[PDB]
Amino acid sequence: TKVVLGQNQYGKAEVRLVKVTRNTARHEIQDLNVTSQLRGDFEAAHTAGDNAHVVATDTQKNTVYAFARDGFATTEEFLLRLGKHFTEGFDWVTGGRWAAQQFFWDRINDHDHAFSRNKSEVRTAVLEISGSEQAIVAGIEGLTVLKSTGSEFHGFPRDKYTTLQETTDRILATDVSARWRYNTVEVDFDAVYASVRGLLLKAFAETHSLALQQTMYEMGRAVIETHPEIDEIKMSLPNKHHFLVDLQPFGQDNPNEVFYAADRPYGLIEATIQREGSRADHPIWSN
Amino acid sequence: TKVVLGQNQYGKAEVRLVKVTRNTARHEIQDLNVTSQLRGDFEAAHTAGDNAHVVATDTQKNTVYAFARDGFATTEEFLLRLGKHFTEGFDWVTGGRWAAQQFFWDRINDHDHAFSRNKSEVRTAVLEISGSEQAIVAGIEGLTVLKSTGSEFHGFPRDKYTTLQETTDRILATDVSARWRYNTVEVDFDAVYASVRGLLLKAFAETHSLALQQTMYEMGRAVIETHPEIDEIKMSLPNKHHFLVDLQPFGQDNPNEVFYAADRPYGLIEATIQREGSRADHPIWSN
Amino acid sequence: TKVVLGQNQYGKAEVRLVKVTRNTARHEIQDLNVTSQLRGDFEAAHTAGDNAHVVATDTQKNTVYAFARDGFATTEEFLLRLGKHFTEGFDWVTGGRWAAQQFFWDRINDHDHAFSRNKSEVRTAVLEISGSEQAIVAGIEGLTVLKSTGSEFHGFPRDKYTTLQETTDRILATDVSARWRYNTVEVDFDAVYASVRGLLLKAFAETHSLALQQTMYEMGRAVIETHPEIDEIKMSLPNKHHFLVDLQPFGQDNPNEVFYAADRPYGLIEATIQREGSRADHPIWSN
Amino acid sequence: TKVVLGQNQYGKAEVRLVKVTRNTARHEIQDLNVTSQLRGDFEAAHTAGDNAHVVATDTQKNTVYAFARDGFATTEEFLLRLGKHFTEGFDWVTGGRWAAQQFFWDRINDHDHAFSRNKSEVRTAVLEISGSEQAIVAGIEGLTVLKSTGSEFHGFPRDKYTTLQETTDRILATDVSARWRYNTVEVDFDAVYASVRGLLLKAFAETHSLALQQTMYEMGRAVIETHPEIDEIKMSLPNKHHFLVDLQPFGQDNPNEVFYAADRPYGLIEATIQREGSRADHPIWSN
Repeated sequence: TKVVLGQNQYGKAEVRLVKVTRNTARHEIQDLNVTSQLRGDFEAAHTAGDNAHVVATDTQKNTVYAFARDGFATTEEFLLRLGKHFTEGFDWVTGGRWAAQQFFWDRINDHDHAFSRNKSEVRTAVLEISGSEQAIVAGIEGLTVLKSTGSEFHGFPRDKYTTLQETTDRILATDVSARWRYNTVEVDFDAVYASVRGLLLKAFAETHSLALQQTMYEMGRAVIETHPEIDEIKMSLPNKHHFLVDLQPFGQDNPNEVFYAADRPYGLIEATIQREGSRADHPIWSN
Repeated sequence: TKVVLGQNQYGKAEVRLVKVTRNTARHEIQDLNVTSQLRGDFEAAHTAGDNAHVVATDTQKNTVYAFARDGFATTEEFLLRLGKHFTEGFDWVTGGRWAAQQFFWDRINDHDHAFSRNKSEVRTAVLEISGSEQAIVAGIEGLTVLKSTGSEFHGFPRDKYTTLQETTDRILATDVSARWRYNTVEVDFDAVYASVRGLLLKAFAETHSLALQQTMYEMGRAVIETHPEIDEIKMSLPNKHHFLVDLQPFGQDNPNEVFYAADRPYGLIEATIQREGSRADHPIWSN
Repeated sequence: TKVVLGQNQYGKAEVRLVKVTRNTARHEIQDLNVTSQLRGDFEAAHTAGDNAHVVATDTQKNTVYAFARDGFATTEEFLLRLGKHFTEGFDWVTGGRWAAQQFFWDRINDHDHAFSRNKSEVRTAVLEISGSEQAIVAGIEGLTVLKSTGSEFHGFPRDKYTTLQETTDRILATDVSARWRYNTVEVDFDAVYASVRGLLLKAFAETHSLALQQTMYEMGRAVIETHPEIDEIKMSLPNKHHFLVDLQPFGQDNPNEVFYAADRPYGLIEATIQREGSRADHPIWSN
Repeated sequence: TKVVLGQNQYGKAEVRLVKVTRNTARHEIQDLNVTSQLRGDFEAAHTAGDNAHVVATDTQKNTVYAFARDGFATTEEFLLRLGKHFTEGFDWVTGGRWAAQQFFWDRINDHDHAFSRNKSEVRTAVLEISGSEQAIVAGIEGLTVLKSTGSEFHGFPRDKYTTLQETTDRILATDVSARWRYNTVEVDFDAVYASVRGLLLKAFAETHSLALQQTMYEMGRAVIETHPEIDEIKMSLPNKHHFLVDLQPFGQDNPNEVFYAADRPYGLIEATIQREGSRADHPIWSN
C-alpha cells in the first residue's frame, strides 16, 4: 500500500583515467578506474522525476578529469578532493561514496617514458562521506599466492557426509583479497599500502598452516599489530583446490608432485580481524 | 594492541549442480550454482588451527549433492533445507548464508529430454540464518532492457563542469539487477519471481522516463504494491549510454537512429524501495 | 639476414552500433559489433612509417556510422557495402575482412519501443574480399544445448592410460559454435540463418548419439543437404562434462539424476562437413 | 550432392596442470593449461558412431598427468613427448595439435616453497605433428605496454569521412600478442622465449613510432634478425586509445597529461614478418 524511498545513491561508474606526469623527461603514470556516487536529498528525482538536485553523472565524470589535471599525490588524496567538492559544492548532497582501482605499471628497462603493466595485483581505495564524517578503506586484490608444502588439514569432524581424508601435506593456494579501514585520514597511503602488502605476503608464506582460517588470522594480526592507523582488516580467501592426481592406475605413484587445479567449486574463507575495542559495524562496509 | 577475531564465515562456493527429474519420460532440469557458508564459534580454528568445529567445505559440498537427490520444489526450499541442516546439526554452528544462482533451460521444440539454455536472465536466492532468525532475498540479474524513445533528461543543475545537453528524446538502456526481501517463508517462490519479473519489465517499458531514478522508483513501487510478502526491493541500474552519432560533419542528419553503445563509463543509479515502516537495515544486506 | 613483410591487415575492431528504425511508431532494433580491416599495399607504412596509404582506423569507424544512417536489410548486406566502399575507394586497397556479431532483442510484451536482450545466442557474419572475388561466412555461437539422455559412449579402445567406463546413458551438453560458407552472395541471409539454426538444434536433439562426433556429423549433414547455397559448415563442439555424482558414500543411489557440471577440462570435438566437390581450403578460414 | 567429412580433430582441452619439483627443499613450480587434439582416420566415428578409433578424450587427459610425473624441462618438450606418444602409439592417428599456456610464478621473499603469480604475461606453445614433421609455434600474450610520448601519426589521407587530426605527440598503448614459428625443434626454448620477449619490448620502447604498423615491423625484424631458428613471427596489436581529454570547456589546458582510456572500439594492427624465402602459409597457422 504505502511505499517509501529508502537508501539511494547515483553517479558515474568506472571512469578510466590515466594521468601522465611529465614536467621532466622522467615520466610517471597513474592509472585509475574511478567511480563516483552521491547521497542526499534526491526524493523528488525518484517520485516525480524532478532533476533539480540531480548533478548529471556526465558532470561527475567531467569533474574527475578536470581535477586530475592538477595531479594528485595518491589515489586516496584524489578521492578526498572529489568527495569534498561534491558534498560542499551542493547543499542537497550530504555525502557519497567514491572508489577507485589503481593499476600498476613498470618501466621497460628503466626507460623514461615506456612502460608495461604489472597485472599481478590491483590496489583499491574507497572513501565514504556522511555529513561531517568520512572514512577511508584501502585494499588489494587479484594477488594469487601458493605454498607447495607447509600446509595441513586434519582433526575436522566427520559426519555421514564427510569423505575428505586428513592430510599433513597439501598445496595451499588462494587469491589475496583484503580491505582495511583507517581510523584517520592523516596517513602515508602509499607507504602503508606497500607495508600491508608485504605483511600479508609474509604471514601467508611463513605461517605453518593448520587451516586457511589460521593463515588468514595470522595475516590480519600482522597488519593490526604493525599499523596503529588501521582499526580493522577484512579478508576473503578462496581455497583454490589443487588435487593430487591418482596415478596408481598407470602403475605410478604421486609424491605430492602432480596436481589438477580445479576452477570450481572452491572453499571460501572470510573474516574480519580487528583492534580490540574498535567498531564492528561501520557503514562503509555496506556499499 | 589487542587483536580480536570479528565477524567470519566459511564454506564451499559455486557448487555447480544439475538435477534431472526423470521418473517420467518428460524430463525436467534444475541447474544451480550453490554456495554454502557457516557462521558460529570458530574462534579456535582461527587462533590455533584447531579444526574440531570446522565442518569441511568438502563436506558442505557433499551435502549439497546428497540433498539434491531427494529433489526440491524450488531453489529457496533447497537452500532452506541446507540451512536448517547445518545450524541444527552442529551446536557450534549458529547460522550462515546459503546462496544460489538458477539458470534457465527451454525445451528444444518441446522435446522430452533436449533443452537449450535461456541466458537472458539469471535468478538468484540467498538465505541467511542468525540464531532463530531466518531471512530470504530473491533476485534477478543480467536482464538487459532498452527503450528506443520515451525517455527524457533535462532540468538538472549546470556548473562549470557541465557540458551535457538537455534532451526530451533519448535511448534508455540498463541491465536489470534487482533483489527483494521476503517477510515470510510461506511464499509461492516460483510464482512470485515470475510476477516480480513481469512487474519490473512492465514498469520499465510503460513509464515515460524523466530520469532513470524515476523509472526505478516506479519499478520498485509496483512490486511492493503487488506483493504483501515483500518488505523491500533494492535495484542497481546502470545507464548504458547510447550516444547519438554526429553525422553533420558529413552533411547528414541523425534523427535518433544511429548510436554508439559505449562500454565505460556508465551511470549507476541505485535505490531501495520499501514498504512503509518496514525494517530499515536488515543484516542480510551486509553479507 | 633479409626480412620481408608478409600477410598483413589493419582497421577498427569492435565498433558497437545500434541502428533504430523509427519511421513508424513501430520501432525496430539492429545491434551490431563491427570490425573492419583492410588489405593491400601497406609496405611503406610498415617499413618507413609513411602513412599515405593508411586510411585511419578512426575513418573506418566513421564510415561504419555514416553508412548505418541509410539503414540495411541484413548484417551481411551492411558488410557488403563496407567492403565495396573500401576496396573501390582506394587503389592500394585490394581487399579486406569485415566482420560483425549481431545481438538479438525481443519486444517487452510486444511494446512498440521497449525491448529486452535475447542473450541465448549470437549471430556472426564475415565478409572477405580478395581482388575481384568475395566470400561470406555466417555463423552462430553461444548457443548452449543439453540432452539429459539418449547419448552413449562405448566401444573406444583401451590402453594403460584408459580409465573411462563405457556408458549407454549420459548427459550430452555442448555450446553450438558453427560457421558456414556461402557459395554465392545471392542469399536470403536472415531466412537461411533461421533455418540453419533450426536444423542444428533438430539434429542435436533428435540424433541418438553414440558419440559427439556422430552428432556433429548429423548436424552438418542436415545443413548441407537442405541449403544449396552452402558449400561447407565448420563446427567446434565442447563436450561439457556433467559427472554423475557418487552418492553411495552417503547411502544413496543416483539413477542418473544428480550431476556435477565441471568447467574444465572439457572434450573438444571439431570438424568440417562439406558438399562433395567443393573447395577444401578457402582462404576465408585463415582469417 | 553427397556430404563429405573434411578436416577434423578432437581431444581434451584446457587440462590444468601444476607440477611441483621437490627433490630438494627448494621447490620449483610449473603451471600449465594443456590442450590435446588428435588427427587421423576418424571417418567411422563421425558417420557411424563407431568408436574403435576414438582414443577417449578422458584418456588423453590421463596421459597428460601421467607424463607430468616424469617431469619436463620446458613446456615445448612436454608437448613434444605427448605428440609423439599419440601419433606413434596408434596407427590411425597420423598427427594432431597440442598446445599449452604457461603461467609464471615468483617466490615470495625468495622463499623455498611459497610463491605468487606473475600475471603480467602468459607464455604459449603450440605443436602440430603431420607425419614425421614437427612444427612448433611459441608466443606471448597479455603483455600490455605503453609509451607516454615518442609516438606520432600524421600524413594519412583525409577522405570524405576522415575527422582524425594529425599529431606529433600521442600515447601508444597496446597488448603484445606475438607468435613465432621455429624451423627446427632443437631450440633452447626458455632462452629464446626470454630473448624474444626482450627484443619485442626493446623495439616497442625505443622505436620513435610514426605508426603502430612501423613499431610492429621493427619489433618483428629484431626477432628474425636475432634468431636463425625462427622463420616468421606474427603479431596482433590493438591500438588501445588513450584520448587526450578536452578540458578547455573548463578553462584549462591539457599538455598531454589527462587521458580517457577507452575500451572499444580499438585499432587492430596485424602483420607477419618472415625470413625471406621461408614457407608462406604453414598449416599450423590454420589451427
